[PDB]
Amino acid sequence: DLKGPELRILIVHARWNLQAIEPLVKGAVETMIEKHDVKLENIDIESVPGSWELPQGIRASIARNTYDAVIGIGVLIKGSTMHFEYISEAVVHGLMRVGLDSGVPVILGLLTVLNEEQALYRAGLNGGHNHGNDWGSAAVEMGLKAL
Amino acid sequence: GPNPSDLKGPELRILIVHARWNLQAIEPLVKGAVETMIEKHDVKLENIDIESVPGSWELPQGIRASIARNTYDAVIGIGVLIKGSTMHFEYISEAVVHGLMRVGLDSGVPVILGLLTVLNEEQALYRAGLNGGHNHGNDWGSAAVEMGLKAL
Amino acid sequence: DLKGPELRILIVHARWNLQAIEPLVKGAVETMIEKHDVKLENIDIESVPGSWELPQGIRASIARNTYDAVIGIGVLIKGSTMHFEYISEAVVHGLMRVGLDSGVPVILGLLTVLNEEQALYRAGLNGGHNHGNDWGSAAVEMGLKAL
Amino acid sequence: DLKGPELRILIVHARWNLQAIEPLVKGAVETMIEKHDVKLENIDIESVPGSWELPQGIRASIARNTYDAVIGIGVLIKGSTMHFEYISEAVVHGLMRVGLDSGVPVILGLLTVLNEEQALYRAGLNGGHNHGNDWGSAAVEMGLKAL
Amino acid sequence: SDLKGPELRILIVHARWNLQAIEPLVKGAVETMIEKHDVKLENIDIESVPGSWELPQGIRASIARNTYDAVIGIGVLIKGSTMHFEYISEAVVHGLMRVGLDSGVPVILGLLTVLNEEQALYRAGLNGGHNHGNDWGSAAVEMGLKALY
Ligand SMILES: O=C(O)CCc1nc2c(=O)[nH]c(=O)[nH]c2n(C[C@H](O)[C@H](O)[C@H](O)CO)c1=O
Ligand SMILES: O=C(O)CCc1nc2c(=O)[nH]c(=O)[nH]c2n(C[C@H](O)[C@H](O)[C@H](O)CO)c1=O
Ligand SMILES: O=C(O)CCc1nc2c(=O)[nH]c(=O)[nH]c2n(C[C@H](O)[C@H](O)[C@H](O)CO)c1=O
Ligand SMILES: O=C(O)CCc1nc2c(=O)[nH]c(=O)[nH]c2n(C[C@H](O)[C@H](O)[C@H](O)CO)c1=O
Ligand SMILES: O=C(O)CCc1nc2c(=O)[nH]c(=O)[nH]c2n(C[C@H](O)[C@H](O)[C@H](O)CO)c1=O
Repeated sequence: DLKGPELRILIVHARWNLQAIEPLVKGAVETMIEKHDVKLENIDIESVPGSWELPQGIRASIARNTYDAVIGIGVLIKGSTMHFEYISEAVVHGLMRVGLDSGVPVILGLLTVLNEEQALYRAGLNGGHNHGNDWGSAAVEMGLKAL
Repeated sequence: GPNPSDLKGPELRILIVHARWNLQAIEPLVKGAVETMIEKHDVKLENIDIESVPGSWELPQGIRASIARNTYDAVIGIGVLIKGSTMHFEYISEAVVHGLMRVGLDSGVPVILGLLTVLNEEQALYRAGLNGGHNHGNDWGSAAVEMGLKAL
Repeated sequence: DLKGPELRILIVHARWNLQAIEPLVKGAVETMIEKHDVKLENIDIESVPGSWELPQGIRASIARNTYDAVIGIGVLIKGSTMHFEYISEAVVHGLMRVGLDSGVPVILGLLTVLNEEQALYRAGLNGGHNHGNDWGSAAVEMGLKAL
Repeated sequence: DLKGPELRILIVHARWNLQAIEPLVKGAVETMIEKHDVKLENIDIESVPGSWELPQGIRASIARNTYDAVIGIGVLIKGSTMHFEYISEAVVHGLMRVGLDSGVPVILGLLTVLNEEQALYRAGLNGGHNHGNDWGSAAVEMGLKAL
Repeated sequence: SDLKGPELRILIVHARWNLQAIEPLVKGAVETMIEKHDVKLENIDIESVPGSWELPQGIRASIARNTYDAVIGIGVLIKGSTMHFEYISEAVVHGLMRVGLDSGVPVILGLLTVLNEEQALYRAGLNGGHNHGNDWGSAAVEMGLKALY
């Protein structure tokens, strides 16, 4: 039972596919507060237009304030072009780079799905499990293991 | 779908670098991005630099050279890559996307992705606002503004 | 036929798919000790939530203490979405970066499999060969060649 | 159009699939001279064994002399193995990196084709358009815009 | 490459997986440098690592200790039942390129990424095939010389 009452957590989420995003953020937040004793005031929630802006939004923010862990949340859905494949690959490498450059743990809350249904399912709707909960716990653990 | 903001950035300086391959698709995109920033975000026509480079490959290099000279709050890279008979499409696309992300992370300047990676001309025009489609350039204009302001 | 009684080895493993993980960590440890004379107290074993946290957990750890070699262990199983493909590529690139940035050898103990059975087989179950043993020996060898 | 009489241009080309390389190099050189007023003596032409050496050859050369733009030319043809895929991806990333690290424009004159015919076609043979011409103009334009 | 490099120092790092294919490759590279380029046997260091994954790391370690004019990374990756082959191949190739560009020392790609044993042995000069190690040897010499001059 890892508890982190003094942890400061940053959550940056995109706004594309908001119906999937919200449940995810909510799940992450609730899990941190109700199961890890993270204080609501210690959780900054910011947003960016799309998943492409995620790495950049996170970099800008951890350069201004101090956080123990960050969760980047976005939802990319495969469309008719190759856009999905290239953005996904670039965003994932980007998130990894910002975390390794900064030394701050960056939790991956990015869904790269084939359709809307797959995303809602992983957001806890239609019988699925909310992955945001798993992300919230990972943030806490990684924040503590960094001291 | 997208979800842009109301935000006004009258003091923002925005740079737009676009390639010149597949111009019929490029113009509508640039125009949409410009009009949106001005008409919906109060960005000033004089505060918007527009430069061009031959193809999408030059996009990351052109942007890097330009943000080294002047000061911008946000940059929009615009290009259109269409799948051809070889594997060129795949490798250029991957390298350019990686490149744009690197330039933005190295410089700290927000780089908005206005790159279309399509299978045919039709898909490009559709995303440029023609034949009943939605002009993506608009979304890009709003993204530039939002990111420029959040970089304070 | 290399012995490394003075080597300090770090092992960071994820916790997703633990049935596959344990045998792998165990085989790596036993091999180092029993065939390479590595000392039980010279082996640190840490864990992180998932494979994504692997590169970050390793970077944080080799920045605190001094190790001669590190072994990153995790198991990624292909699911219904593209997540598997993007996390795999990013983690592998990430582990290579940490090793090249630090000068500390990073042994790849990441299994990227299509299903659970393939992972267990490579962990020594159902008639397979435990790959953790090979990773144990590789850690020792690289630890020594780094002087 | 654009004229660059004072521009210094470097051309590094591989030697695999020479029958396709030559027309490309020639077309690029002629275009720069005849349409952009670049001076023949201001154009260095070097070669490396294969496309893999391209990024390294260019890096070495631009560290020695001063150029306004570089053109990397090579031809990779898909074979029976996956070699083609991995080298292609690595070389293309390498070229972009060398250009971004140095600040010197690097023009992509790499053909990644499925067969010999596709390469000859893009080199101006069998009714096709020589791509070397486009690369020559790009080098000139980027050299000037770098001032 | 009709080039001669009698003063060149060459490093060869090879993995040990699929040794039956590795050996002919290493041997062909060495013989070619010596017999056709006048490289001196004592100027050629040969080191090994467990697998292809360790190649970039072994090379980086070595070129930080001694001085070489060119390096040849040799390894054989064969496609198996999992995705391992695809991800390791990609990471090792990027890794070798990075080590060469970071250090300024030319790195010759002697990595085979094949679908089966036969393809590897063929490219190693067996069963009527051409030994690719020879081309790598010549490439190493040429790039070493062009880095000095
Ligand atoms: O499928 C595609 O890639 C095309 C449509 C699209 N989709 C998404 C998305 O699904 N999720 C997302 O999170 N974003 C999507 N975006 C936006 C992208 O992150 C970025 O904000 C813009 O490129 C401007 O820089 C999209 O444009
Ligand atoms: O399909 C291919 O890749 C071949 C044709 C081609 N297409 C484009 C394009 O579609 N969009 C683009 O934006 N560019 C294309 N280019 C050009 C390329 O970005 C670059 O300017 C040159 O390689 C020289 O540096 C192309 O050459
Ligand atoms: O298949 C997928 O990629 C989706 C499910 C999933 N699987 C794994 C896994 O298989 N192995 C793993 O080792 N991890 C998996 N994870 C977790 C992931 O490493 C990380 O902990 C979070 O993304 C937040 O940073 C997963 O979420
Ligand atoms: O399909 C393959 O990749 C195998 C055959 C091969 N082809 C080429 C090529 O087609 N073009 C090329 O330009 N090069 C090819 N090379 C050589 C490669 O760039 C490099 O010089 C060597 O790996 C040693 O460093 C090749 O080896
Ligand atoms: O196909 C796979 O990737 C699975 C089996 C496997 N194969 C090779 C190989 O074929 N060649 C190789 O050269 N190596 C292989 N390795 C080992 C790998 O380079 C590394 O030494 C370990 O991961 C520990 O760091 C393998 O594990």
